[PDB]
Amino acid sequence: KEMRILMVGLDGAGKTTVLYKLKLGEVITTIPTIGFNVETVQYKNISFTVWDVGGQDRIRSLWRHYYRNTEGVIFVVDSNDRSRIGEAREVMQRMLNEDELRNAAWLVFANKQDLPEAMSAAEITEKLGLHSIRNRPWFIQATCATSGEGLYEGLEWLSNSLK
Amino acid sequence: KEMRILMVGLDGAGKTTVLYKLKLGEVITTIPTIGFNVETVQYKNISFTVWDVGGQDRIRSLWRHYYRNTEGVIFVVDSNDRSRIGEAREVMQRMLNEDELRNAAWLVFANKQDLPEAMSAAEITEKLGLHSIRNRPWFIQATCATSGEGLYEGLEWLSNSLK
Amino acid sequence: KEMRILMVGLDGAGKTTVLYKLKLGEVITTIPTIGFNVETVQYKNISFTVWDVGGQDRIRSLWRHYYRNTEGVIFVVDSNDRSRIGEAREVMQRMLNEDELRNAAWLVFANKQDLPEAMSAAEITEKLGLHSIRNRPWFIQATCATSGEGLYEGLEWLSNSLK
Amino acid sequence: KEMRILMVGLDGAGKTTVLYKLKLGEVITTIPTIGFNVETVQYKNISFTVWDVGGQDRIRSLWRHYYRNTEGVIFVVDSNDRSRIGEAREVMQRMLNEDELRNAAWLVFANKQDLPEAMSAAEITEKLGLHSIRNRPWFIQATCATSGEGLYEGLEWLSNSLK
Amino acid sequence: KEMRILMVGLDGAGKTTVLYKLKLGEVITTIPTIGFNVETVQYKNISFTVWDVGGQDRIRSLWRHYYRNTEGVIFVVDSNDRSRIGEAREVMQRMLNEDELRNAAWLVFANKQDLPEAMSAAEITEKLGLHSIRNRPWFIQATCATSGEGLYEGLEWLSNSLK
Amino acid sequence: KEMRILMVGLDGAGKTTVLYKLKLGEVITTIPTIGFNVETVQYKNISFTVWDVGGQDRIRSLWRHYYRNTEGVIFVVDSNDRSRIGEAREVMQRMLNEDELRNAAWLVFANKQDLPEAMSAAEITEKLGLHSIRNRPWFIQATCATSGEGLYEGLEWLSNSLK
Amino acid sequence: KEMRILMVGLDGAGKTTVLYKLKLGEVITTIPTIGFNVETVQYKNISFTVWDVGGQDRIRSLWRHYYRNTEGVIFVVDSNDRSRIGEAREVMQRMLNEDELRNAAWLVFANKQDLPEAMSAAEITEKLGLHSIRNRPWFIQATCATSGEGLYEGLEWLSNSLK
Ligand SMILES: Nc1nc2c(ncn2[C@@H]2O[C@H](COP(=O)(O)OP(=O)(O)OP(O)(O)=S)[C@@H](O)[C@H]2O)c(=O)[nH]1
Ligand SMILES: Nc1nc2c(ncn2[C@@H]2O[C@H](COP(=O)(O)OP(=O)(O)OP(O)(O)=S)[C@@H](O)[C@H]2O)c(=O)[nH]1
Ligand SMILES: Nc1nc2c(ncn2[C@@H]2O[C@H](COP(=O)(O)OP(=O)(O)OP(O)(O)=S)[C@@H](O)[C@H]2O)c(=O)[nH]1
Ligand SMILES: Nc1nc2c(ncn2[C@@H]2O[C@H](COP(=O)(O)OP(=O)(O)OP(O)(O)=S)[C@@H](O)[C@H]2O)c(=O)[nH]1
Ligand SMILES: Nc1nc2c(ncn2[C@@H]2O[C@H](COP(=O)(O)OP(=O)(O)OP(O)(O)=S)[C@@H](O)[C@H]2O)c(=O)[nH]1
Ligand SMILES: Nc1nc2c(ncn2[C@@H]2O[C@H](COP(=O)(O)OP(=O)(O)OP(O)(O)=S)[C@@H](O)[C@H]2O)c(=O)[nH]1
Ligand SMILES: Nc1nc2c(ncn2[C@@H]2O[C@H](COP(=O)(O)OP(=O)(O)OP(O)(O)=S)[C@@H](O)[C@H]2O)c(=O)[nH]1
Ligand SMILES: [Mg+2]
Ligand SMILES: [Mg+2]
Ligand SMILES: [Mg+2]
Ligand SMILES: [Mg+2]
Ligand SMILES: [Mg+2]
Ligand SMILES: [Mg+2]
Ligand SMILES: [Mg+2]
Repeated sequence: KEMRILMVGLDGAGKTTVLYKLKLGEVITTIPTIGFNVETVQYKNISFTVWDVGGQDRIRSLWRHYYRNTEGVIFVVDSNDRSRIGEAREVMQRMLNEDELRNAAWLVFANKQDLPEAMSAAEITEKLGLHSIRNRPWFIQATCATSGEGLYEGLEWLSNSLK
Repeated sequence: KEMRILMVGLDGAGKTTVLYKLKLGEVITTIPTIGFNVETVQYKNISFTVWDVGGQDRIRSLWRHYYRNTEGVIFVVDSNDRSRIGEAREVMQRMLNEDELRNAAWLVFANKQDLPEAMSAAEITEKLGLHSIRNRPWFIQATCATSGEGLYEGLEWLSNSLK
Repeated sequence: KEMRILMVGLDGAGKTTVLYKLKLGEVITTIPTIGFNVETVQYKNISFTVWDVGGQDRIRSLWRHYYRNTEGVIFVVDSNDRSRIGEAREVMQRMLNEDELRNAAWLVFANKQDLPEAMSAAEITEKLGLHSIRNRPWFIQATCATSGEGLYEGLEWLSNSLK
Repeated sequence: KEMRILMVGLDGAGKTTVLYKLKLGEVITTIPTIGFNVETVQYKNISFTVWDVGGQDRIRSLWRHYYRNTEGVIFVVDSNDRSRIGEAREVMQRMLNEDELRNAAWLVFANKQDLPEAMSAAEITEKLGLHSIRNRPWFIQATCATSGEGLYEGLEWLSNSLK
Repeated sequence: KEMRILMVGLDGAGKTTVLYKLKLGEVITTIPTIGFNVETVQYKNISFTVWDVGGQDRIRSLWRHYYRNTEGVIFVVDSNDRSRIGEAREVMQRMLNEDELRNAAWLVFANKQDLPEAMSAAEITEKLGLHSIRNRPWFIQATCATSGEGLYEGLEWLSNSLK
Repeated sequence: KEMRILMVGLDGAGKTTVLYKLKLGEVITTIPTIGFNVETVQYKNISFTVWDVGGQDRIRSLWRHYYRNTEGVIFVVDSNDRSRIGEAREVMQRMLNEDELRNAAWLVFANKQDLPEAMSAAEITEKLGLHSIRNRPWFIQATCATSGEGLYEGLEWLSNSLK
Repeated sequence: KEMRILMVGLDGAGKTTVLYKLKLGEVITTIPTIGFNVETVQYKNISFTVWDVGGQDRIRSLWRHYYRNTEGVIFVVDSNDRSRIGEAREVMQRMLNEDELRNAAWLVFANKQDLPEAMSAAEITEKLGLHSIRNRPWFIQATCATSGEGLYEGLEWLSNSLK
């Protein structure tokens, strides 16, 4: 009936694009997210309330204001960006150790799969150290926010962890 | 209705893998256990509370904090490691002489039986000097935490020593 | 109205098979009994609560936990196994000297009579030294748990020692 | 209701094996007894408290600490060891002259009768000079601690000298 | 639930950087620590209260004000600085002899491992004389405060010595 | 319930190593013992309080401060050091004639048996003139403090002389 | 718990430097000691109260005011000063004959060992006639107050003569 979500990731990942592809159905032009966007999207008789936030180094320290009462998390990672996959691992291993996100479900959108140099979801699952997760449910999906592929299959998995 | 367990052993044995094969049912990737893990698993209307600890030489001296109120012990030994079977014997003969574990039940998981060079449970029973045990109930089971074999047959024996 | 029973014996005897031939009516496939099974069976307006236990050498030392409040005992002996009839005699003469089983009724299921090499109930009565019993009522019945023969004639005798 | 016993003898006799055949029912592996073992065993509504001690030449001088308040003594002699039957005679004639064991009952376990070269209980009764005993009740029984033969027939005789 | 920590070391080690890498997650620019910094960081449902202090020769004499009620100590040593490893040994052997830190747990951050000329944790364990510690638990971890490596594995070990 | 011990010997013997192998279970690096170390170790429901002291010629004259109220003595002798076995004999024959140690139990740890040139416990028993002891109980055990062999068999013998 | 000490010696030896290396941990600049300095230093749960005095020829006659109630003495000798080793011998042989220092423990700090021309502790032990001491415990340690070497090993020996 209701669910709260927090979309996060590094800069350039695709968070805003994913959100406004789910909410509107169209690919909008984007500006860097200094503040935050919040939007409700309905699916399977469930109303997800997604909070997209900034990924710039200066806003990554303000994500803590949103950890509270968060039932799911969506970590978006740019697959073409193979040089920052270590920074994302640091961020995610730091945010998995926070106690406010202790029960949160973990979903990972490996975005930008339409690009030729994109890296597979298994290569990302290995590079991010996702099998090391033990206190938490987790899942990884390959997406293309510009085409909508894999986006409605993530909200479908998040439904498993309802209530 | 309840029971407390302490899983111990040398490094590389299989303690964490056993615990999260009982708790989750899947084989997780692992990191060395510097601290401790604690997990409750239900079976036969009994809720075992297992404490997995480190086996590095530096943490083997911190096991004493957990001996108290411990009703069962699970000593995991790597069978393929035939060069450290003497060190495990030292550790176990030292920990059998402690007075806090005076009534504790003893179970021995001879793990890594899937490997070709693995050593039989009787060869381990002879090398560990288990028949020398007289103040304590004891039992040895051959396992394969990656496949789950022999794991639910140890919790089954630990039930004999309930209450 | 009620009665408590303890089924015991060596390994391979037929305890589990007897129990789940009385309770279900079918011959189940079996695994070695590491722990214990407990089942209530009704007959002649009496509800027998049978506790089947392991016979492996390592579990024969845990039978003492069950001697208390036990009103009848059922010693199952494999008749085809003519090489272990001395070990069973040792076990039974040891367990007849325990003071918790001081008033318990003794029944002996000489099982596996369907086999050609099976030994008669009188040969077993002589080999087990059953006439030497003087502080206790006793009885010996020839059975075939696979066919149910002689099983309902043992519960019938146990009724004699009700209340 | 209660009784105190002191099991003694030379090294290699079978004291520890006898004790943990009476207490557990199984034949344990053994280490030389440097200190002492103490165990309570129930039989015929009597709780014997047996103290098994070392037989090495260096511990034979520490037996005096246990003579006090001792109501029965069990001298175990290896029958196969026909070369040390004189040393045992010396030890026993010395310990029969002590005034703390003035009323103690004497029992003699001629152990290791399963061996082919074993010597009869009458040959031992002659070699040990047991008929020379006049201030004391005495008895000699032929045993086999590995099989339990003759062990429960000694505790049965010790009951004669209760209270 | 709570724990008090004292981070100390020589000048240039990395104490402030470690503290504000644990607390904020970012590498801050630094000024010499004339006074003291104090910050609470949460991890594993535990709230560590860390006190970072100066290492200049003039402030090393004011550390005594903080020894009291200190449950853990974190000695940070610059590995690249191979010319001052003797001065750190002097400081640490002096501060191990103080009676206010009598029960304190010892952790050693061998920092600046990202530098090519860095010295291994075992070379430091030998140069600092850490095996000579006998009245105290101790542990040594290799770190890189600029990248966060090895920092959350020290707070994990400090949890072993809780309460 | 309690017992007081004094570990003594020449320099290089293994006293400190033995003590902190019993207390911690690990082989620590060592410095010459100028003062004294004191540690309590529990075993068999007994709490031995061991006082390890220096063996340098200058501290051998300060052992007298500890003779009082000493219930056991542990003389450690280096077996590889076959050139100082006469000096140890002098020291031990001098300290056996003191009246404060009149009732003390004597134990001798012939240490460093892992070395190839080590001398047997009987050769040491002959060289030290241990059979000449008549006013005192005594015992000699062969050890290897680095491996723990023979160490828990000495505390086991010291229990014989309790209270 | 408490102990009183008197540090003495010739001029230029290192008394003040030793005292304020023990008390503060730093090497202070110094002025000739016309009067006296007094400082308490804690170590091994003992609070030594050290009195450093002048060594000028005019103050060497005022040391008598401090001999009373003195439990230990620390004679500091400059090793580089090989021309005044006879004057120190005179002073020490005079102060050993005083009856107020009749039970005092003797410690000798052979300081300034960092200098190349320094003389060994055995050469000093021979030149000072220390083996001639018979009514007193004594000890000699080689130091370097500028580096702290050998200073905490003297207070460690002084603990032997506590109470
Ligand atoms: N070619 C391609 N571009 C994508 C894809 N997904 C997202 N993008 C594009 O990549 C750019 C970055 O996406 P954007 O949503 O603006 O970043 P962000 O996640 O919000 O992070 P920021 O707000 O801090 S800059 C955008 O131009 C967006 O259109 C994809 O699947 N393929
Ligand atoms: N091939 C094989 N590997 C096994 C088996 N059981 C456990 N392991 C593997 O052996 C490795 C060590 O197991 P692990 O559980 O991490 O050690 P530990 O007992 O926790 O000890 P540590 O935490 O101090 S490193 C792991 O890679 C694990 O997957 C087995 O039965 N077969
Ligand atoms: N041919 C034949 N097999 C029998 C008979 N009674 C029991 N068994 C068989 O003998 C085997 C052993 O019986 P089982 O009940 O499993 O042993 P147990 O008494 O439980 O002892 P355990 O659990 O310690 S292995 C089984 O395969 C069982 O089916 C019989 O009358 N005839
Ligand atoms: N073959 C055979 N061995 C026996 C018998 N009784 C005891 N033993 C064996 O003889 C050996 C010595 O028995 P043990 O109990 O250990 O000596 P002890 O009486 O305790 O004396 P010790 O402790 O000073 S070494 C053991 O290996 C034991 O198993 C027997 O009846 N037959
Ligand atoms: N290259 C590199 N620099 C590091 C590392 N860890 C810390 N530092 C850097 O070394 C410098 C000293 O660290 P800093 O934290 O300021 O010293 P301090 O421990 O606080 O001691 P002080 O305050 O008395 S000056 C800083 O410029 C810091 O950024 C590292 O792992 N690699
Ligand atoms: N190879 C070997 N070394 C041993 C053994 N037992 C003790 N040692 C080693 O011999 C050395 C001396 O032992 P140590 O305990 O320091 O002397 P001590 O008895 O305390 O006497 P001291 O303090 O006056 S120097 C140490 O390096 C120790 O590790 C052994 O069994 N084998
Ligand atoms: N190079 C070197 N100098 C030392 C050492 N120990 C002490 N000193 C130095 O020698 C000088 C004399 O030491 P000091 O403590 O002032 O003399 P004193 O013992 O107090 O005697 P006084 O007060 O009557 S002048 C000082 O400059 C001191 O720093 C050492 O180990 N090496
Ligand atoms: Mg955005
Ligand atoms: Mg682990
Ligand atoms: Mg069964
Ligand atoms: Mg024995
Ligand atoms: Mg700083
Ligand atoms: Mg020592
Ligand atoms: Mg001065």
